[PDB]
Amino acid sequence: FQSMIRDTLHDLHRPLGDTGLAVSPLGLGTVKFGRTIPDDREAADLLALARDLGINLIDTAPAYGRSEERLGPLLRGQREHWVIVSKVGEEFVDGQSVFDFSAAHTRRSVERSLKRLETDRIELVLVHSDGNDLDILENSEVYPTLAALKREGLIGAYGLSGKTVEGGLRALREGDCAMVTYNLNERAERPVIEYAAAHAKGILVKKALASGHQDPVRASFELVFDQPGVAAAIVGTINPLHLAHNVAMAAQALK
Amino acid sequence: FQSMIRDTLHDLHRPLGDTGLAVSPLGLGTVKFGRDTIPDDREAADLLALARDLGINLIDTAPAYGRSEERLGPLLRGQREHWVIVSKVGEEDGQSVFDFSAAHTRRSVERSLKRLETDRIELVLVHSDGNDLDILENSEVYPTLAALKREGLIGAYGLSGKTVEGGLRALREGDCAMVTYNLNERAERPVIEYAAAHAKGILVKKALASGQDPVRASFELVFDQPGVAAAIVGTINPLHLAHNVAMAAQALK
Repeated sequence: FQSMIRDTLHDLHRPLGDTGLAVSPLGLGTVKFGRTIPDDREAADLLALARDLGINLIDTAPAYGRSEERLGPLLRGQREHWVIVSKVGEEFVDGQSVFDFSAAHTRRSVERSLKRLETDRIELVLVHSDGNDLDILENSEVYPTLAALKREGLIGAYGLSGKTVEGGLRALREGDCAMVTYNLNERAERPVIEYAAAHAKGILVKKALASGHQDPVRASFELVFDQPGVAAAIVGTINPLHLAHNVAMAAQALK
Repeated sequence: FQSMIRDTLHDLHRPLGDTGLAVSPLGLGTVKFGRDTIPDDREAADLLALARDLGINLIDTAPAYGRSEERLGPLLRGQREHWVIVSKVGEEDGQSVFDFSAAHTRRSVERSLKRLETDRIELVLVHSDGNDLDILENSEVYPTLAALKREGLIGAYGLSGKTVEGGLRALREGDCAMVTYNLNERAERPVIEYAAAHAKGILVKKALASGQDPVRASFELVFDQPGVAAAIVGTINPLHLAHNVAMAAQALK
C-alpha cells in the first residue's frame, strides 16, 4: 500500500548541548498554526505524521498568533513525547510586534505559556529578540529571570533566538542554547555554531530552507549538518508531503 | 494522514495528437523494471498502484529495457484497461542490436502483445539508433507499423528519435514523436512546434536532466510548449513520484 514514509529520523536523535535533551535533527515549527492555517484535523495529522517520522522537537512562540493556545489541546495524551521550545519577549498586539523584556512580563509570559500548553514545565524557552540581542542580554531583566524560572523548575533550559553573532555568543556564556539563522544565503552566524561546538552548548538552526541559486532542500541540509555544532533545524512546512520529503532529505544528508 | 497524495493529475488528461488517446501529462517509465537496483515485484505493483491513484494512465516500455515488457504483463493483469501502453520496435548480450526489417518489426510486436498479455498496444514507436531519417526512408519498419495499425494490433505508431529531421518525417506519415526536451537540450523544439500546428502527438523523454525546485522548472519549460502531450518520468521512488506529480500539477495550474 503506501509506505512512502520509508526514510525516518528515529535513529538519528542527537543531544542538544549539555541540556540532557535528545532531539530529532528536524523540529516542527508552528508559526503557521497561528499566523492559510491548518484545520484542527490537518494539524493533528501533521503532528501524528511528524511523530511516526521520528520527530520529537516542536517550536512555538507567544508571537505566533495562537500557535501556543492550539497546541495545548492538540498535544493532550502525547505531551511526554515532545521536547517543546517556546519564547518570551515578542507579543504582536494590534497590527505590529511589541517587545517587553521586563522580569514581570517574562514571568507572566512563561506562566501563560505553561497554561496554554496544559503542562507544568517547558523544555526550552528562548529570548525572542528584536535584533538588539546584546543590549537585551545585558541591560534588561529577561535572562536572569529565565535563570530563576529554570531553578524553580518551570523551564528545563533557556537561551536566545537571536539575529546577531555577538548576541548568540553572549547567550551561550550564561545560557544553554542559541537559535541561529544558517542557510545557503546567510552564514554570518557560523561563529556562534563553532563556539557552541567547542563548549558543549545547544544550537538550533532556523530558516535552514531559503534560497537564491541537486535538490535545494538537500543542499540546505548538507550545509547545515556539515556544522558539528548543530543539534536540529526547525522547518516551517505544513504540507505533509513536503514534510515527508524534508525528512527524507535530512536522513540522506546525515547518511 | 495518508492524503499527502493531495495533488493529482486526474483532471489534467490531454489528447495525444489526433490518435484519439487521452493521456496524463506524466507517463511512467519502466526501464528500471527490466534494467536496459531493480524493483521487487512488490515494489513494482505498489509503484503502479500509486501512479494510478496519482492520476497517471500512461506507461512507457520497450523490448530493449531488459524484461520490462515481460514483467508488465503479469503486473498489469486486472488493470490493463486503465493504461495507455507505449512500446517500441527495433532495438534489442553485451550491446545494442538494431533490426528495422518488416520480419523483425512484425515479430517484435507479436512478442510484445504476448508478453503484455493483451491483443493490442496503444502506441508503438520506432526505437532509433540515431540515424532516424535513413531508417524512416530506406527500411521496412514504418510501412510495416502502418500495416499493423490497419490490422488492429496497434492503435498508433511513431518515432522515438534523436534528430530534428527525423522527428519531422515521423510526423508526416506517422502519428507521434517522442523527443528529448529539457533545460540543457532544446534542439528538438521545431518538432514540437510542427506537431502543435498539425494536430500530432509529442511525448517528451529525459525531461529531468540538468546542469525554485528543479523539477518544477523543468516541467514549466516542457509544458510551456503547447505541442507536448506528456513527459515520461523514470523514477521508482514513490515519494519522488508523488512529488513529481505535484510539481506537474502546479506547472499546469
